[PDB]
Amino acid sequence: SGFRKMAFPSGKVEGCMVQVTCGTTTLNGLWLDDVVYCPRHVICTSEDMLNPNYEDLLIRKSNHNFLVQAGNVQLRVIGHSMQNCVLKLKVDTANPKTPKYKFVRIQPGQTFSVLACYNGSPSGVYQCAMRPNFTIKGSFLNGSCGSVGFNIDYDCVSFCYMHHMELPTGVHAGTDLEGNFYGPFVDRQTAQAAGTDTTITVNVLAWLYAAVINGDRWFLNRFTTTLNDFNLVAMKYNYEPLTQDHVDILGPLSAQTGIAVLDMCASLKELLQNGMNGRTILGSALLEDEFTPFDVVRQCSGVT
Amino acid sequence: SGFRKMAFPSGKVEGCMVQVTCGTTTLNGLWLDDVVYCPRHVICTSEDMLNPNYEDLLIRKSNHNFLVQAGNVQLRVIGHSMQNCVLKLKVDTANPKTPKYKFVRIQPGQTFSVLACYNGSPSGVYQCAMRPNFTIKGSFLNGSCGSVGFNIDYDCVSFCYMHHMELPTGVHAGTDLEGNFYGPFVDRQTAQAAGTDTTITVNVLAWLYAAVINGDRWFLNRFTTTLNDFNLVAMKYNYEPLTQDHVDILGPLSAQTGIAVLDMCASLKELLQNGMNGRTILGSALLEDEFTPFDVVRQCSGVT
Ligand SMILES: Cc1ccncc1NC(=O)CC1CC2(CC2)C1
Ligand SMILES: Cc1ccncc1NC(=O)CC1CC2(CC2)C1
Repeated sequence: SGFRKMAFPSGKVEGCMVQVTCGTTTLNGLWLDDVVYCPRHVICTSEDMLNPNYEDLLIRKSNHNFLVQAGNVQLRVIGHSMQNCVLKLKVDTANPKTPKYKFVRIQPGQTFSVLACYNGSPSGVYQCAMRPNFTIKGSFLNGSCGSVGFNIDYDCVSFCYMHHMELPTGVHAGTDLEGNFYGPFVDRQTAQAAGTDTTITVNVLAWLYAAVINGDRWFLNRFTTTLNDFNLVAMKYNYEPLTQDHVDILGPLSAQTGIAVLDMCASLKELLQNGMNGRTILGSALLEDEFTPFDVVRQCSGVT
Repeated sequence: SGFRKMAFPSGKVEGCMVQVTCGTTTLNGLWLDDVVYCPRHVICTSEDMLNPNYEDLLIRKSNHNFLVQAGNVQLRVIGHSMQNCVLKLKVDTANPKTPKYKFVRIQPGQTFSVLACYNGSPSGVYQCAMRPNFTIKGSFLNGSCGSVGFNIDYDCVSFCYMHHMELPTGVHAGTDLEGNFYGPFVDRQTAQAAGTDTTITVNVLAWLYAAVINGDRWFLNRFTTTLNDFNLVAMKYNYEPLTQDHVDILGPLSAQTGIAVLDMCASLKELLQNGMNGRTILGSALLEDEFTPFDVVRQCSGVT
């Protein structure tokens, strides 16, 4: 009973968090095996920020300029390299707390947990969705750069995001663990357009199924729709078009509840057209799109 | 930038989670030092559930009937005692991962993080508020009993909640770590009334301050109110009466934003009376009461 915006347990990720300082800037690094991953903007200074020449800035840096501290102990840096927008600092000690891990590039609409950190120390954990426009609506302050996003399949941690930047609009931008930015963003202090965002339709439908599973069913109606009719409504309301692939991923929830995917789409159509009429669904007065169908199945079945 | 329902990092609590089996029932236990804490209903069977005689049920149990497993290794139980609604199983090994900890009994309206577990394994973490009526609106399934709620001050974990039960209404009830239920609840399979719940006024005000700090200010008006006028509105809308103690706790947020507490109360008064008019505050279409003024200060300043 109950449905919460649940994050993965952050323990395996806390054991990887380190502090990285270069010059006067301190941020977070991720220590996996004998490598420390961090945003390359750690090598910048305030004059360099509007358009840094990272190649030139890194050339003036030697292994001993990168101060990496894992809690109270200092790590010895024996190599440094820039891969896209990340720095990889080779250290002489493999992290004893390295969990089984993978680097993955998530798709827009997928969810993940963020372990927000400052000075290499964890402050909190929350569940995020990578927006269709490749931004995240996180909670990050100066010093949070290098905080990571991840998913956990039993004992394996799939790292998918590293935080780099806060856009002038207050939304966040970052990279995969190979330093490739999600979206069109560049690591510069420049105004950058995030694309038009949309609501993650498949996730809203998954959350409507979660609502039915947990007793909230007032929104179920006597109607049905087609993918084409629904997609006309989705276009008008800035929702992602629903495809047969999305319908297929909703199969387990459709089977559990006995509510056909197109019947659920018709409920969503009526909610989009008429609103909630002052009512709530799973304690929310808006349509929630931060739960994937996989998240709903996992939470609704207690996968550990 | 940004404001999220952030939970504490669960690492220190994951290292304490164990599985406890007695007879055919398996649930979660909390291993701190050489003691394993778990709900006493682990000793029950389906016939006993409508009104268990815990004293009699425990008498038929010996140390060897309590199977405690910490991951893959089995713990040796050398003592057992019932303290209120919890069982304390003395084990021969002190938990090497025991963090600095305290047992605390939280007040209604206070928040905490829950590490949901099944079979001694963590599945997820979320931030909760203890409702004014002493229930929690969690996400728990069969097997989650023994999952705990906590807060973290730097390196010290204050355990405040242990999950015991799901009421017929889908809301949750549990105890402090001395086995005292929060609320009038008893550990029996009986329909139990939770009191009339109210909205945590001080927390909504704290969240309105967080909204202003993060750029959402459309709700700020040209009005002010008094504690008495505001409390008349709070009574009508099932909000907790605001006291000078609540106003005092809002002092830091009032000082940061320069918005007097009574001016913020007037904004809340207008939102209660007129609604949101289809608008949102920090991505919510309802008034959020799960952030204390302490949570807002912590998140808004990046305390680790
Ligand atoms: C201030 C803040 C808040 C939240 N997250 C991140 C930040 N930090 C930044 O965005 C500054 C970085 C971006 C850069 C040009 C390469 C320097
Ligand atoms: C089924 C479930 C779901 C979520 N949380 C908890 C549960 N479990 C229970 O409430 C069963 C317990 C309560 C008892 C009388 C003493 C047996």
